[PDB]
Amino acid sequence: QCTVRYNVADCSHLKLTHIPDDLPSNITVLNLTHNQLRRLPPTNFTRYSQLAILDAGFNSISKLEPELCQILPLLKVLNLQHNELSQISDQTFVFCTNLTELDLMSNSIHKIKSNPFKNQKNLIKLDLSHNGLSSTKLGTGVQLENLQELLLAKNKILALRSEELEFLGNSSLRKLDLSSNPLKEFSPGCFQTIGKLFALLLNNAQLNPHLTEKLCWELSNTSIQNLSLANNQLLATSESTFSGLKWTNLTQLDLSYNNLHDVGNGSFSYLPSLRYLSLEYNNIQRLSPRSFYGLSNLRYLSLKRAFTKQSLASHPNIDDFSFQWLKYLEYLNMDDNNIPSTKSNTFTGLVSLKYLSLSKTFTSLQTLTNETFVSLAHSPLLTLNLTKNHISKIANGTFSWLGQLRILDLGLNEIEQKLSGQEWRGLRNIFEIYLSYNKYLQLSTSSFALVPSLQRLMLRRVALKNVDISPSPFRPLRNLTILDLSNNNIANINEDLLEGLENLEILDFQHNNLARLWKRANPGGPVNFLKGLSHLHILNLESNGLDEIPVGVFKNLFELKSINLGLNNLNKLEPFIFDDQTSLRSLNLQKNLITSVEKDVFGPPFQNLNSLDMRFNPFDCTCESISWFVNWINQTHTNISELSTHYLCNTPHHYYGFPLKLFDTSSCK
Amino acid sequence: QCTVRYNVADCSHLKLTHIPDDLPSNITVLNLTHNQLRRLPPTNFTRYSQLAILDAGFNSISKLEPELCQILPLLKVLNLQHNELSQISDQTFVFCTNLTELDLMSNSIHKIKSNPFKNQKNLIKLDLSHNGLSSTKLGTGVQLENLQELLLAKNKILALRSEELEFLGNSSLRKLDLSSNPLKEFSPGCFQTIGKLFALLLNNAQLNPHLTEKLCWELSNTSIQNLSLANNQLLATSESTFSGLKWTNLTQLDLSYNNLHDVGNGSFSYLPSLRYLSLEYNNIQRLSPRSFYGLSNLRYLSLKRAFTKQSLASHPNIDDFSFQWLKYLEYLNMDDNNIPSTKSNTFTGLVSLKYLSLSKTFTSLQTLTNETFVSLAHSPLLTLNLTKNHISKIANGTFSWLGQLRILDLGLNEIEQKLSGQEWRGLRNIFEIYLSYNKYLQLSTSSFALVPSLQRLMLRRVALKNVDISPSPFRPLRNLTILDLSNNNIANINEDLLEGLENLEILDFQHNNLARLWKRANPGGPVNFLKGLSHLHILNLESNGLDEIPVGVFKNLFELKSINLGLNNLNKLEPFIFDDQTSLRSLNLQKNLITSVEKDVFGPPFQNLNSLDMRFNPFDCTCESISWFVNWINQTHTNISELSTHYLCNTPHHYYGFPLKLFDTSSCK
RNA sequence: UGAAGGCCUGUUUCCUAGGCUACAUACGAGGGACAUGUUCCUUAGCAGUGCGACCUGGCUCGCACCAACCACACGGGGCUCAUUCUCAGC
Repeated sequence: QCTVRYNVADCSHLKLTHIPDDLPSNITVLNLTHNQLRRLPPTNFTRYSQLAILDAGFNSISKLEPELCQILPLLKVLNLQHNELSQISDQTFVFCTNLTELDLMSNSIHKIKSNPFKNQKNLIKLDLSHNGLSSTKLGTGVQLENLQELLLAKNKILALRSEELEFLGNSSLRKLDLSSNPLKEFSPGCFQTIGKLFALLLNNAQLNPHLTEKLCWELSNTSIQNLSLANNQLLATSESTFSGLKWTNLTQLDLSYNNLHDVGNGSFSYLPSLRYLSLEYNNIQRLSPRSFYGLSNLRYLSLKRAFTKQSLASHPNIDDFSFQWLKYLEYLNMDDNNIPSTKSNTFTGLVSLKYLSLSKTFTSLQTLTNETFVSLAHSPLLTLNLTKNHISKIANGTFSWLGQLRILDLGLNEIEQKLSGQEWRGLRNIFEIYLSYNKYLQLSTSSFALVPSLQRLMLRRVALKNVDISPSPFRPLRNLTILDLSNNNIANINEDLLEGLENLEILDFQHNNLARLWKRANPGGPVNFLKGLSHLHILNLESNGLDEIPVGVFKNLFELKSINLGLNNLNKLEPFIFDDQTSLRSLNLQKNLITSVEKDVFGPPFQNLNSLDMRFNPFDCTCESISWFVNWINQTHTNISELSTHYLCNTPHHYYGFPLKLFDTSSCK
Repeated sequence: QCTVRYNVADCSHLKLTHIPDDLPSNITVLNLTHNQLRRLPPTNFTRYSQLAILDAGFNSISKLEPELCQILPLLKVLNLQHNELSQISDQTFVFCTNLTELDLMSNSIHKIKSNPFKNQKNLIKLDLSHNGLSSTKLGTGVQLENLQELLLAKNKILALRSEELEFLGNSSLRKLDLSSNPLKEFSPGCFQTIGKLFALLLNNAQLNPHLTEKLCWELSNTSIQNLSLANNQLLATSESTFSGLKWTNLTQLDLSYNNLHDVGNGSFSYLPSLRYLSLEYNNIQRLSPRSFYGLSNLRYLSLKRAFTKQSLASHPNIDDFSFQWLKYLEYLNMDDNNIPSTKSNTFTGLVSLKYLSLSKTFTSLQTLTNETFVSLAHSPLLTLNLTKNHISKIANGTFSWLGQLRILDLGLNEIEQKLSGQEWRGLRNIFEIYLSYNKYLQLSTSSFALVPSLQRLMLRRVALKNVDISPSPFRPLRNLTILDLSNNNIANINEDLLEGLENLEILDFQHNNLARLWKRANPGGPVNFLKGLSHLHILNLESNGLDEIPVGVFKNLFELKSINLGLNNLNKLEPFIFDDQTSLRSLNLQKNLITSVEKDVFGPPFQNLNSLDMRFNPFDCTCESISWFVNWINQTHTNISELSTHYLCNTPHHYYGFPLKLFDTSSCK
């Protein structure tokens, strides 16, 4: 049966052979996609006279009658995607006068000859793609007043002349796609005849660096602002290539996937207003300083995988002062490249750059010296992503130049050293230091003395050592909020740790073998860890070997919202272990060994809990153990996932596997 | 209090100040070792007149009265070790006439001047060591008729002359130790004056390539049979060194720890009757063929660590035909050496050898070719130990020469290959192949086709792969009894495996992740492993991930004696799982998750059990689960280790951590 | 006096055989989101597209198991010092 919902009956994957006419008569939307339909009888739309749009696609619909839309004058969107409409006639639409969006995706309409769209005056979107068209002309008169998207994708247009374009005289083509159409020639004036042409999409149209030169002149004196040229054969460019754009104001230009091998001297000198430029996925050999000459307004450059693979000692290389022209650049991306290493004047000139990414860019950057980032002295950087570079060591003061740096990322590297606090010399105001997934990070007493402004500090899977030294290396980080120490196998710690971080909110301790610290039989008592940092919200102690939470290591943590103590080994919980957690919102105690869940322990937190999770525990179906629990279950509104399936008793001998919430407690208490 | 036992009152570590005289008067032995005693009052031994021997050592005993032994005429062994008897006089023993063993180990009896031993006529053992003696003479008359062990260890004898020896004229000295005594000269006739001198022990006496040549002549025409020269400075030997032994019948000669650097040509040419020779712990450079010339009767040679460490390209080396003279040798040991590898004619000549060891002997033996053991063609080998040689691959037919080989050992190696059955070509009648602790052993269908005579086959920790192929690679091993497959992480196996091994007795499967095979929810049912091989005695399935033993995978195994299912995850046991185990003798189910031990399951095996072990399980202290168990406990004679401590409960909420045995089942059943 | 010893008492060192711990890593199963290579299945008897699906893969990513890994806590086996209780020879 179809899913009737608030006047939008969506009938998807219903195998409907013929259009059903069911109850709802106020429906405004109807989905027919993914159904085998012969065709649409124009008369079954009398019980359905209110539909504003109808999604009728992915059905083998032979043909269409003008009745369907003219018996339904209130029509806005008619989706007719992938249906088989081999031919079309103006009659079909002579009545249709309210539609604004006409979708035709795969219909074998190959040839049209009529003036079918003299009636659509409100038609904005007009998708005519993959239909085997051999010419673009769709009429003889000046029609389609307000048409803002004209797609012609994967058709067989071979050329563009002003004769097959004239029917758009006063329209404003906000997006004219022509992707994958094997164009070979653009008749002069085949673009001057469109009213207002903003965008363009020549993807996959197999262009040559010569055709381009011509197309440019045919785009001159036009109002084009976006222009894409992805998936072409622009093996190289010269100053004469884009010469035709000089009379234009081109905002964004894309050149990804062109196997572009050479970027001639002064090839961009004629785009003094370009504000975005994507060079992704090209095999660029090198960049002379005069390469980018002209782009005095560029604001976003992407070089992701834009350089040839490393050869043969023919690795790609950029020369000094190569960016001295982009005095306005503010986002430079250079991922996935093989550039050897940085030079003293590589980034010289960028006096406005603020987001720089170099993830997986260098190959010989094993060691970061104090002279690597000298180029970025005058650049107000606010971000530096250095993931996946095989960095193996950071020399002293290497970041002294990045004064205003805020978000720094050195994760997924091979750093194996002993932090001595000097590595951060100069990071006046640093926000967060994502430093996870490294080889070895021996800590010292002053490792973080120089950066007292940290907010987030990730140390996931860095094989930490020397974390019990006193005082805590985290002592000077007073503004710290988010701290992560998972997957480190932290043998032991002193309670001195975390002293004074009154702002710590999120704390992670997954996989850290913290068993002994909380056992009652310690050298000198269980570690009253988590002391007086009231502001903690989310606490994580998953899979920590934990065996016993000693009474009152959760004191004064009133604002704590989410405890996650699952995957440990907990059987006996001493009363009042949770007493200040009166605002707890989500508890997780799965895969533990908890046999009994009494009221003196979980009472206070279960009060206003929101989502509990204690699946897979060996629950004990007796009345002096789970009675109160089963009752709470019956009378709660706390989302408890898989209550019927994964909650089950494993004792008594004759209750092994019995549904937890079925144990009748009505005969006790 | 002293431990009185069957007339042997042993008072060890009792802090006894003065000799107590308690009830037992039939005691024949009395231990006094490790007690601080001033001395032994000869009059407190009137209540104790029956002792035959008294172990009175490790006590600071000033002196001894002749009364103690003469009031006890029936005395056989008087041990007086480590006591402080600065002086002694004949009077002490003029009465003593029944003692047979007198022990004096560390007493500062530096000088003696008397005939103190004219009375001991039955004294066999006479230990006089570490006593600061400056001469060996212990009397002037021909005494000590039957004396068969005269120790003088760690004293300060400087020479041996026939004057200080004459008091043994007609005695037969079966062992004359002179260890650690810094001897400098052996006056002529210092050995011809003893009646029958068989053994000798000159350990640690700091000899030289000189002194030896002379001592030999002083030992000539004597009846010596054993001779030790360990811990000396024989830096090299020549044919003239042992020349003095030619007139003797020398059975065993030891030369260990002599830093022996060169063994000159014909150094042993004068010992045509030596039958044991230990060259252990020496720095021998090389062995010419003429090295062992003469030893035509040797029957046991030891070269354990007898070759210099590997240099500097100056590694030790053995030449061809170096053993051509030892045509009677029958046990050659060559452990802990650095010889590069075997040559075509290394072992040529040994036509009687039957035990050969080469553990940790070679350095460049990564690959064993079919021409390595060509030397052993005519040697009836019955053992070949090759552990710890870093062997990495076995070529085809490498053992074709060792026809009569029975016990072969290739363990603790780096073998990483795929057995194709050819590696055993020629092992007509092989007994066992210890092949554990290797890198990788891919198995094939014919791996053991050529050796159908195996008895024991160890494959411990070899990371086996391809063990589920059909037919079983163990199919032709019909006489197989002991099979080991532990620590291999065997993912899965087909039931075809072990088909026809009706003689298999011991089977090991520790640590092999065999969980799913026995689960009821298999592709086509649980694998009826261990099918119809009734003769299995000891079955081991420890730590195997096991989760459920399906009913009747233990059918017809009547003679199975010991099941070991510890370190698994077993909670429910379906009735009748053990039914044919009516002769089971020892069960092991520790560290499981067994909550209930009922009667229908463990009944039949618990009948005649001998030793049970089910510690660390989460037992359920309720009456419909453990009642019968607690009862059985009260009414059994089955050795149950740690019954009081490691058999506790986990349910109900009370009775938690409660000792099992103290659970009163008198109010139910 | 010094020197020498049994005797204990504690330490420390060092190993070896443990159990227990957690971590990375790996071999497996069984999962959920794919676009695929073909298989059905109908649509314009065929070709082309367009109701879902199955089999095979390249998997990403959570899960249970087991193995070896190294880390952590604690026993357990040798040795080497302590300062006492008592000798003699002087």
